Parts: sequence; C-alpha cells; structure tokens
Amino acid sequence: NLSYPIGEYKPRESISKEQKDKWIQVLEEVPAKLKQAVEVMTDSQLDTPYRDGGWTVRQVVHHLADSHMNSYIRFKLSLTEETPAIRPYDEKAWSELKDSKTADPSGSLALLQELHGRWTALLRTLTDQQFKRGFYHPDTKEIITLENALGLYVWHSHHHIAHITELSRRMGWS
Amino acid sequence: IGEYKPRESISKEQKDKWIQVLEEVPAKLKQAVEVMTDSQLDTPYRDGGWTVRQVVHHLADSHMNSYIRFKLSLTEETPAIRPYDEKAWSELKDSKTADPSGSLALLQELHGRWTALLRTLTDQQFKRGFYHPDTKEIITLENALGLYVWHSHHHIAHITELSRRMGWS
Amino acid sequence: VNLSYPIGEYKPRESISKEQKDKWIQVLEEVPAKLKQAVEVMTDSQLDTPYRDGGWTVRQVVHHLADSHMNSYIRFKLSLTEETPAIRPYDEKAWSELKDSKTADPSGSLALLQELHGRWTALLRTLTDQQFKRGFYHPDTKEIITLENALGLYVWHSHHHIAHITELSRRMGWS
Amino acid sequence: NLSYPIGEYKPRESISKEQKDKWIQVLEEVPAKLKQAVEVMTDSQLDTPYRDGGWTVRQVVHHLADSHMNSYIRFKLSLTEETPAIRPYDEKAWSELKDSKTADPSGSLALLQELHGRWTALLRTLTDQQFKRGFYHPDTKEIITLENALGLYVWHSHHHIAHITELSRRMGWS
Ligand code: NI
Ligand code: NI
Ligand code: NI
Ligand code: NI
Repeated sequence: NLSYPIGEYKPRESISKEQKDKWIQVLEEVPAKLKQAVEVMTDSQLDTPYRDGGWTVRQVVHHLADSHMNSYIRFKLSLTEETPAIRPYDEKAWSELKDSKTADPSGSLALLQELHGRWTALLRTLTDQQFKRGFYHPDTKEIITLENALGLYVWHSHHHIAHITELSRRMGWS
Repeated sequence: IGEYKPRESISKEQKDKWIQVLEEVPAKLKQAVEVMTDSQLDTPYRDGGWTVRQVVHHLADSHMNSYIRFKLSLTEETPAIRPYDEKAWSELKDSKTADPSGSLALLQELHGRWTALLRTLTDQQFKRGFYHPDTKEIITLENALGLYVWHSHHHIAHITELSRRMGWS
Repeated sequence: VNLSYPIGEYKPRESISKEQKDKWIQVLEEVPAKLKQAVEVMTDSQLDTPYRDGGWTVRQVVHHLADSHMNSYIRFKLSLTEETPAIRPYDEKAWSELKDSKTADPSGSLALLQELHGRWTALLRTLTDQQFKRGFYHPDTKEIITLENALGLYVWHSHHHIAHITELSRRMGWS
Repeated sequence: NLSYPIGEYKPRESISKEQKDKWIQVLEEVPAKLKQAVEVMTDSQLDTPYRDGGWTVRQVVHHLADSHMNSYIRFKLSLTEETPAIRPYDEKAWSELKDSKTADPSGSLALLQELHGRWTALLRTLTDQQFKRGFYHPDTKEIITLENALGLYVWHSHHHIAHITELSRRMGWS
C-alpha cells in the first residue's frame, strides 16, 4: 500500500455535528502537521520520490496547496450556485511545472496555513442546510455534498502527509 | 485610474515591473486597512457598494481564482476558465464579517507563490492564453498579469480614497 | 553522500516544539541499547572491519560515539552556565587513531554511553524552554547552535553512526 | 582540615613507573570507594553539606562525574595535540544546576565506574613519552604533564571521597 497508506475516503449520508466540528479542527491543524514532516528535509530529501515512479515530497507539498485552493473555490461555488459543475484540473501536469519541481516548500506551507485558516472560518459559518449543498464533478459525473467534501479533504490531507512520513521513516530521516 | 489596455506585445522589462508590483500588493493593502476599526471596515467605499472588508476578502478570492487560471493556461491548450459570481461570494456571511487579518496573510503568501510561478515563465509561456466564456476573449497571460496589477491598484485606491475623504488615520 | 551519510544530515530549525523535544529526549535515552544490539553479535574480525572503504572500523565508531557524546554533554553544561560560550573543538580523526580506540573492547564504551545518555537525558528533562534556547559557539566553523538543535543533532549523530554499523552488517550478510 | 582532609596535590618533576602503576590501580578502584562512601545514605544525608559553606554530598558525587569527564577529555586532547590549551569550566555554576542538586547519585556512580574503566584502559596503553606530554590552563599558564594529571586526579578522587567519609564520621552515621 505505497500509494494509499490510509486507504480511501468513504462517503456517507449521515454526518453528525460533532463529526463535522472535529473534521474542521483536524483540517485547521493539517498545515502544521505537514510542516512537521517536511521541515526536517534537505533539498535532496525533498526531491526524493515518495514511492517508485511517484511524486517527490516537494511536489506533494505544492500539490496540497494547489488541490486545496481548488477545493476552497469549489466550496464557494457550491454555496453560491445550485449544484455547480466544477472545473477539473490536470494534477499531473500541474506537478510537472518547473515551479512545482523546484520551489522551496516554505511558501506553500505558509499558504496552506493561511488557506486552511480561511477555509475553516468559512466552514464554521455554514448552516446544516448549506452543508447539504453539493457540486458535480464533470469527469466522474458524481455529486458530492459539502459535508462529504470536508471528510474527503481531511482524508486527502492525511493521505499525502502519510506518503511523506512513511518515506521519512523508511529512509531513517527524522 | 483608467481601465487596463490589452497589448499585442509586452516587453520583458514591463513584465518584470508588473511582477514586482504584484509582489508588493499585499503589503500595500495591509498598510491601507490594518489600523481600521470594525466601523471603518464595514463602511461602503461608495453608496451602493462593497465595504472595505468585502474588498479585502474579494481580492483574496479573485486572486486565488486568477492563480488557478494561470496554472490551467500553462497545462492545457487555451482552456475555458470557470467564472464565479463575485457578488454572491461577497454576500456570504464570512465575507461580511471575517477579520481582514486572515485574508491579508493569505494574499501575502498567494502573491508569493504567484510571483514565483511568474518568474519561471518563458516569453512563450506568457503568450499562452485562456478563454473567458463571458467576454468571449482569449486573454494572454502577459495581459492577465497587467489586468491583475490594475485590479489590485483599482481596489486599493478605492480604500485609500475612502480614508482620505473621511479623514481616517 | 550515501556510504558516508546513509540517513542524510541533520537540518537545524528556527523552532523546535515541546512535543519534539520530549520525543528526542526519549530517543536519546534509548540510543545506547540500539547501538549495543548491533554490535553485541559481532566477532573481533567484524569489529575491526571498516564501515566503508577508507572509513573507521566498527570498533572505532563505537569509541567515537562515546568520545563525541561526552564532549557534547560538556558543551551542554557550558552553555547552561556561561553566556554563549565558545566550546573546545577536538580532532576526532586523531582521537580515533589512538591505540586504545583501535583495540579496546566495545563493552566499556557501550556501558559508558548507556550511563552518559542517562545523565544527559536527566539534565535535559530539568531544562526550561528558555534554557533550551541558550546557545554555544564553534570557534572554527563560526556556527552558533541552540541546545534544542544540538539535541536534534545528537539524536541524528546516534542514528547516523548506528546506520554505519547496521548498513555494514547488511552489505556483508552477517548474522 | 575540613576543606582539605588529605592536603593538596604536590606535583613532582618525575614519577616512577611504580608510582604510575599504583595510581592507575587507585583510579580503577575510585568508583567503588565512592559508592561505598554513599552506599546507605538517605536523601536527607545526601543533601547535607560536607562543611558549613559547602556542597552537599549529592553535589560532590555529581561533581566527580563532571570533573572526571572533563579530565578524560583533557587527556585525549593532550595525546592528539601539541601542548593544548584546555577549556576551563565553572565548577560552582555546574554544581548549582537543578540536576546537580537533585539527581539520585546512582547514575553518576555508574557513569564514574564506566568512565574510570575507559580512562585506566587509556592509561595502560600510554608510553613513557606520552605520559610526559602535557596541557596548559590558559590562565595559570602552567603546563601539567599527564603523569602529574594522573596524580592530581587520584588526589581529587580521594579528596572528595574524604569530604564524604569525614562528614559521616563527624555526624553519627558511620
Ligand atoms: Ni492528491
Ligand atoms: Ni474586483
Ligand atoms: Ni561522528
Ligand atoms: Ni573538586
């Protein structure tokens, strides 16, 4: 399970207030946890693939920032339009841009901290009804509610963090 | 002060000036709003218009969308971008009440990554474009850079003009 | 790059958390048992095998850890009782070439490391956050390092030289 | 007297092989003698000053560990550098650290046992010429040879052990 260290996100129809509130807290804490994992690494460690054939740690960090900026936008689209079709992006192509392969993680780590700050602030304003609003992914044709999207991105965060910490543990880094 | 004028060609020198201006935008916005009380933040810059607070959150939202559009344009062949309802976004409770500090900090880091991206681009990458399905126009990335410099200055001016007229300090 | 630096190098940080410090104190306390694990099973011929071509023997690495870490413990106490003291460099290559370093049984050094790490971690657990931010100065490299980063550095140093030994056993197919 | 129960160390110009060998044996035995001096002691006994203005028995134990670690390092500097300047430390300040005032003697007694084992091992490897190598205090600018340093640390050992045994005798303890 190199590609999926903590499995995949399982959607449900029934998500409690306590569960939503906990996921919001977990989401706010993601950037610190990511920073803890990555700040110990030198450039050659950052440029080490997390698995054979896969992205480097540096790429994963920049991907989290790009993915989560897209997600935040999708939340605001969903709150302001009725089940909007969202705009997919080619995450593989984004990760192959020169910047994604060479930029220091610090800027993306700082962006993520502030982004998850604003995102969790938005989430704390939402009513139960607003959490039941959704959006449509054009490629996969599936509709996801905002409460499930919150669960999904808690998963996505920790999925990628686990790629990094697993690599770090396997290589004997800190 | 004036609407942006699209150009067929933009010099390397002008691009570099605009990247630097874009890098400085968040510090200029912070200087314009950081001493403001809630009363001042929730004052409309004009009669039927958005408050200073709504403008700050809008810049963060607008510019995040723009950064995404840049990356779509660099990875797809003349992509159609995804418009958003900017008025509806500004009417969300969070837009009307959140403290500016978070959006100011986000804008700082966002412009940091955006200008980093811009400094990696070749001249030919700056000639890549995207299609805005509302205006029907193919906009090149070098012109979009110009547009977002104007966007920044236009909104910051609205804020500083309000403070000047009201005698705030 | 890999034979010499099997787990990379230590990267200092501007800030170290209470939780990280506590973990590192625990790891440092247990380091000697891990070293002993690796060296306990080895014959004299194995002890006198270089960890890489042109490198120290396993025996020398063990005695080096004891010498290095004694030096470090002293540097911590200097740092706590003086204001950013300049510490005393030592010639690690020359220390490892002493007859004693090339021939002494590892047992004494292993036992010394166990007790030293015991006293060192006891010291560390008494320290306030402010004391952990105190630093010392290396007169040759011109570097200033804080005690919390020196802690991270010596956890690394332990793992680094243990890896020298375990990587050797693996490459050699020993048991 | 009370401060100097066995007087002070008097350096000599030369030291016989016989004296050097006797001193190496004494040094090997010091940790056991120290252990015996504090063997039964309660915490209140350990926290008794050895004389009115003085360190507690506990502080004396931890001081011996610290002093002798510093001395061992000074031997190795002397063997590997040409008459090195050594690095003084503030004995009083080290002894005032919370750890020095409170830690159980056990760990320092065990450290001393292992340290003296490595130290006497080193000493048994030395040639006569290596024993004539020295080091200087940057302040006293006195050169001390390793054979005299051996005599000095034999003295130091029994000086501080006497502080303890004399205390026990003066009090009712032993
Ligand atoms: Ni992903
Ligand atoms: Ni605008
Ligand atoms: Ni080393
Ligand atoms: Ni003394």
